[PDB]
Amino acid sequence: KRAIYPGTFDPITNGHIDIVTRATQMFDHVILAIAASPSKKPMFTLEERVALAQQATAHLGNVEVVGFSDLMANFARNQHATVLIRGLRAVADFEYEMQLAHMNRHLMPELESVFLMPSKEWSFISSSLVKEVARHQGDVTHFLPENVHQALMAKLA
Amino acid sequence: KRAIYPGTFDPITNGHIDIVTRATQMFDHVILAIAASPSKKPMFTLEERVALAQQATAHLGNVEVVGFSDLMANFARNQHATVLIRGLRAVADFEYEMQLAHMNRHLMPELESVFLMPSKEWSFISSSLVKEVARHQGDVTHFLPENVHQALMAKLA
Amino acid sequence: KRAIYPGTFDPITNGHIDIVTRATQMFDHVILAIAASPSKKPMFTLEERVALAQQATAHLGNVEVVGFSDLMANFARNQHATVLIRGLRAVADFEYEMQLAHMNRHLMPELESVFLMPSKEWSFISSSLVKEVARHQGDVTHFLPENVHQALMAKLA
Amino acid sequence: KRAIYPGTFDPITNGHIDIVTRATQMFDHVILAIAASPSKKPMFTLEERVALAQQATAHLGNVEVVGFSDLMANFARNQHATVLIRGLRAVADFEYEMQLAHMNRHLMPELESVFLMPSKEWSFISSSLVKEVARHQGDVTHFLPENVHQALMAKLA
Amino acid sequence: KRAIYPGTFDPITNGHIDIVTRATQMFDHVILAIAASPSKKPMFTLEERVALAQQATAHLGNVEVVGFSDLMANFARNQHATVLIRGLRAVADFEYEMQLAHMNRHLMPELESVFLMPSKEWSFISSSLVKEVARHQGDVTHFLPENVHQALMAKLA
Amino acid sequence: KRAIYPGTFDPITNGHIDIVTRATQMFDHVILAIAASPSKKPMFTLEERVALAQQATAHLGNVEVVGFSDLMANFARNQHATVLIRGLRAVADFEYEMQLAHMNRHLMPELESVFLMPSKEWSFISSSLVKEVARHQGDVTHFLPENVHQALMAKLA
Ligand SMILES: CC(C)(COP(=O)(O)OP(=O)(O)OC[C@H]1O[C@@H](n2cnc3c(N)ncnc32)[C@H](O)[C@@H]1O)[C@@H](O)C(=O)NCCC(=O)NCCS
Ligand SMILES: CC(C)(COP(=O)(O)OP(=O)(O)OC[C@H]1O[C@@H](n2cnc3c(N)ncnc32)[C@H](O)[C@@H]1O)[C@@H](O)C(=O)NCCC(=O)NCCS
Ligand SMILES: CC(C)(COP(=O)(O)OP(=O)(O)OC[C@H]1O[C@@H](n2cnc3c(N)ncnc32)[C@H](O)[C@@H]1O)[C@@H](O)C(=O)NCCC(=O)NCCS
Repeated sequence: KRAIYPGTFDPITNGHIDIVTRATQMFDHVILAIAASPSKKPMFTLEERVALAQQATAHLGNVEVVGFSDLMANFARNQHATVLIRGLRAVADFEYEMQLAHMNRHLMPELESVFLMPSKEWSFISSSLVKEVARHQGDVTHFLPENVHQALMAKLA
Repeated sequence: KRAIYPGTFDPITNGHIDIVTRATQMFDHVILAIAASPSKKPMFTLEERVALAQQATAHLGNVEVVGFSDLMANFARNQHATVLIRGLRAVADFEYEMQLAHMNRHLMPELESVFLMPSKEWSFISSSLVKEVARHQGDVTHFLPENVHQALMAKLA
Repeated sequence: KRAIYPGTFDPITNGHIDIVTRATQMFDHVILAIAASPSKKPMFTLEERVALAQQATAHLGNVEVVGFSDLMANFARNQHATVLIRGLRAVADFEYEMQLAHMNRHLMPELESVFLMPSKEWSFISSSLVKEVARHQGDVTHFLPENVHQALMAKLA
Repeated sequence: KRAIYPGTFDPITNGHIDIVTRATQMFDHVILAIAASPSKKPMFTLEERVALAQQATAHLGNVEVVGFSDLMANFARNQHATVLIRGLRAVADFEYEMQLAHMNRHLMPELESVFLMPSKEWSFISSSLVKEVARHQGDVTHFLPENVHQALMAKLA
Repeated sequence: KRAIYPGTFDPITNGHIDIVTRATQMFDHVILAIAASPSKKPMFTLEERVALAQQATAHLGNVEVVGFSDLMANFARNQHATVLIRGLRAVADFEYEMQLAHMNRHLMPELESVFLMPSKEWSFISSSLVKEVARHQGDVTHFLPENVHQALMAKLA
Repeated sequence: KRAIYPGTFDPITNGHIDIVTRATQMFDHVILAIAASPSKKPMFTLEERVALAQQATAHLGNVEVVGFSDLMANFARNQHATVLIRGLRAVADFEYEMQLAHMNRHLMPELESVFLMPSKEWSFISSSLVKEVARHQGDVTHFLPENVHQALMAKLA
């Protein structure tokens, strides 16, 4: 049973770690797939994002961090994933998640979307807000693995 | 890997069948658990709902239909389940499912909630709607397993 | 071109009047159809609701008030309607109206659902809210047709 | 500056306590007003709910617990309140609270509605959910004031 | 009775065809109005979009495809439209639709917003997602008229 | 009791005036804080926005208009504000408001988010839409203080 948990992870947060951890507890192998080139210039480069994610999940044995540049469904297919992990925060745009899951189902029906729920602690935080706050002199240490926190300070310095 | 898919299933619909089927694709064993739910004054007795669900899922070897009047979390623990399946049709489902999921996580943290999305075909039906239509002799054959439609026909005048 | 605007109208409010009025602007004939709705244990009997609606819409020559206990879709077909009018106040309405609209489309595909939006003035009222306020002697004259307010006054102590 | 925080509080929960506490931080006096709400067939009598709320808020010197069967707007005016406190957990709350707030503004324009947000810890609980869990002997000690949990234990078998 | 169904239609999809078809069944004349210059550079030029839309609706007699560059309300007014067609997918941002309808009502009250619902098949697809997927090597043939599919391949080649 | 009502106010609208007016009625001092440099180039400059806002609130004695460039929470802290005013329109993105309030609570817990509701008249209008319409030859006089209307015409001329 191979699951894929895709995203930009720019950068990976405690919320993402929460979700991938839950995924590793119900599925044999989990591929944390990092989108290479997003429509908008990411704060960290793919190599940086992969390194940070690898370090943050080093303790999770059945987790494999990989980068990809094609349509997520095309990558999932070549990787033989049959489960698609989506994290649903309390502040998630549910309508958008439905659009996405149905489009992904159209593209690869053999890939089943599965939604996991983070702990209440990370249920109201989005990576976008974390970055905006950090870029504007706010403390976001609480939302990030220590390794990511250190990399973020260097990036904004 | 044992998953539990609880609900009132009054009566079980093609939407429920869609969800439990997707559940069997990713988990070894799935327990379709029917709660007595006296507070909801169900149209069918627990025994009737269990019988209906059993016949509607007889073709699914990985599914086990059972009824329960206990706290769902205790029943799940006692059934050795570690995955809690829920279906999401839209926003309403999502909000209510989050409250329920967080309460269950508080009661049994090792029971991980997982939300699945039905096909577009069943994204707008519910037991309540089917019953209302049936109370007015409307044709609901399209939304229910053969045995369930028959039972509903009989149940009403 | 005959349209049907079904509901429980228990009792009819200025919000309902707003919607039916907009309906008459674009369709030749509009049937305001009041469902018996015993499952909702209406405050007013069907006969009372029809009488109230008739007087509240007497000034609208293109409106015809009628009561029905049949499946709404069959009543619409039997009334030769091809347009199904619904009012949308907000999200909640939208989600529920989609389930209802798709069920009706399954029952009668040639009955096309159309959603209209009320004025800002009536975007937050409902029969339920008006009744709750009235049960406590609150002034609801502003939200109801004169004849309806009188009837509500009488109905309560 | 007197604020009123009305509700059915059947029974009062840590979520309610969170909101009323935040209310006391910005307003001089806060009246926790418990409505009889017979239409909701409360589990506890008004007298029981008031007693429970009184003990659960005894440590809050700025809070005054009272019961009422009048129109909330008239009670607020008669209590000399000019601020109406409401708690928002999510979307559902927001939509319903807007209808209620606009009706109250129509009944008493000088009573200004104010919405507060609970901690993440209590963002997913409700009296209804706690009662359902308790009806099945589930552990709800974490979500209720000590005195309330005891009373709930007793109330049920 | 003249209705206007405005949008960017970049490019026109099966969902748009679904909606305009329903509009032609309840209104005498329907103007499929294509916005000339959108805030963001569209994939197809206005001439291309008009040609594609014309071909896709060639079978609908009471449909007129026209381009416009001014505020939609200004164009609707000069065109003497009294009905404004809006398609409401299950994944629509309802709040935004309300903002839009009320702004359009402020600008031209004689233009009544009417919301139609697409079939379940096209209820979860947005043009934006269709384009993104196509641009990223995904199959979107299913969502587009054959003429649009062919034009899209040439555009991305 | 010092409250802060932050935003871009580009430009200040009748809706903003509605909210700040309500805030001045329940709090001793209200700081209308105008964000200096927004992620996107604003229509009016900070000086212009401050001047317009000052003129529009000149009649409100306990209102102080000030500009700020740092993270809102950092400014609120240095200004010793303990109340954060947020206006909640009927078309507000509630999920986003929850994200924001929780992030602001993380950054400065001593600052309590308080949500106020505008009148029905301004409940469906966003500054973004007002600007878009104005820039595209639509009449938005109704939504703006006369001083802002005059400044807007000059800006677009
Ligand atoms: C009975 C329970 C599970 C609530 O059940 P519910 O009413 O949601 O069951 P229902 O038959 O309506 O639905 C079951 C599931 O199928 C989903 N579903 C229904 N129709 C569809 C459809 N057409 N497509 C996809 N999913 C669907 C629902 O969203 C839900 O996730 C709950 O009250 C419970 O756990 N009761 C036992 C007592 C207890 O322990 N209570 C405390 C719980 S915290
Ligand atoms: C009675 C029906 C139509 C449900 O009615 P409903 O409770 O929504 O009626 P109600 O009076 O509350 O509202 C009627 C319409 O007016 C709208 N409305 C109410 N207030 C407002 C307002 N203030 N502004 C705008 N619209 C409003 C509602 O959203 C609805 O669209 C439905 O149950 C039905 O069709 N019953 C007959 C049996 C049947 O065939 N059932 C199966 C249906 S699939
Ligand atoms: C009783 C009233 C206030 C409705 O009360 P309600 O059921 O919402 O009370 P309830 O105890 O459920 O909640 C009270 C408040 O606390 C909030 N709340 C509940 N749990 C939480 C939580 N965990 N976190 C944050 N807020 C919460 C609610 O959203 C609400 O704002 C209303 O019906 C009323 O005013 N009744 C009197 C008669 C009247 O005048 N009616 C007309 C009113 S317009």
